[PDB]
Amino acid sequence: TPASRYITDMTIEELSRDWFMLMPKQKVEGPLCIRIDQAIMDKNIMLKANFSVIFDRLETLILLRAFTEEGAIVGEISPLPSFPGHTIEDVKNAIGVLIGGLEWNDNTVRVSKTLQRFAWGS
Repeated sequence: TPASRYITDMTIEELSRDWFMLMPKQKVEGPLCIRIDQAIMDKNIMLKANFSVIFDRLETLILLRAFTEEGAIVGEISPLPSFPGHTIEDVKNAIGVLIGGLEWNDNTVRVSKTLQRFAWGS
């Protein structure tokens, strides 16, 4: 995978930073794993992701995480390794579930320019 097909919204530090859930919820959407801290409310959030793009659209997700304006990780979608792989639809489902959960607790979720461009496109 080249750098003309590799989007890194997240720094190395961001990708690997440990984060804890006061009120943990976890879900599975396809071969994907979803995490929100249910303790978070009333914040602006931004979903950022690292992933590879082919034929103008997301191919493989490495990691997505939810960031408060303050710079804190309040959620995550992550790939489980399995034989099917995982599809752009899995990812797009996962994102809707993340977003749904975040807003349910009165947060406002935005998605990165690149996730708009390649996955959350319409």
